Amino acid sequence: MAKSPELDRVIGMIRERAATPRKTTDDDRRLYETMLGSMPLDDDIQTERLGVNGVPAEWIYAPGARDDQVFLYLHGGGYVIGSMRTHRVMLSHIARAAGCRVLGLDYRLAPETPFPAPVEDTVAAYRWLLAHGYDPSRIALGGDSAGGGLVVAALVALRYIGEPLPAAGVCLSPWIDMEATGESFTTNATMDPSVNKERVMSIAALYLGGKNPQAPLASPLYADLQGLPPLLVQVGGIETLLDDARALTTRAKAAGVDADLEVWDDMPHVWQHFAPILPEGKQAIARIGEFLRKQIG
Repeated sequence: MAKSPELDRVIGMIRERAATPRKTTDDDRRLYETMLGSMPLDDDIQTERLGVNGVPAEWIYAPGARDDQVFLYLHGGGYVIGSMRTHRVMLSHIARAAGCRVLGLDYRLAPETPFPAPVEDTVAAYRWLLAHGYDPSRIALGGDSAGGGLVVAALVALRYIGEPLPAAGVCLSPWIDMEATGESFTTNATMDPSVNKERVMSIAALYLGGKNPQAPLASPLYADLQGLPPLLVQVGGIETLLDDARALTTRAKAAGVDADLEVWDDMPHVWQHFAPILPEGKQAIARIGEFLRKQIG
């Protein structure tokens, strides 16, 4: 929607998906995979499927990776869609930029398994890393949209159950409010080509399975954020989720957490997916990589 042939092309891919007629949950899952499926994994990327405390997962790393540094990654999709199939290319770029390993979780999705399953899964996976000799100071959690919010909820959960906390969290267009009350849901409604308030609320109802929409672990907008490690938050200027990112950063700082927010003008929801064809994607990922090298490197 802004000018730049590369951005034009990305917006086109996003608008095509948003306008493609769908019926079933699995249709929605496949359509997300389709949008992101024209951008292949680099030949030199290593991947490995494995279970981590029962959670299906995937190591993703580039040559020269530090096998003792781990970015534990939680994909977006409203807790209903998404997988390593949609996210592995982006994670491979992050891995190469940070020089670390990415552990991506194919965590449990709704409606099959509702809230708080993904929080449980993140905890199990983190516990798996600790049990396998990985150092808390060399682990960071990352996620986008639902995953961004999950990063926060999981960090809170870990503190609440006394686990030694990771070095850092990365939140890409985090969704932290099940009720979509942020003002940007109104102001950015015609600007955002992929996320809207009606979509978010319907998905929230699927995830919640009848549980309280303001539960702190589903909506960390309401969670106790004391004690969390440094956060990097990125979000696009045209996003309806813009005020979620701002609220998170404000609530974090108020709780004493070192949080830094970057608002990237003209960027759509999780534009980092399109790094292979989008300069701003590469730049934002380079910035994630710097932050990770600082915190776990």
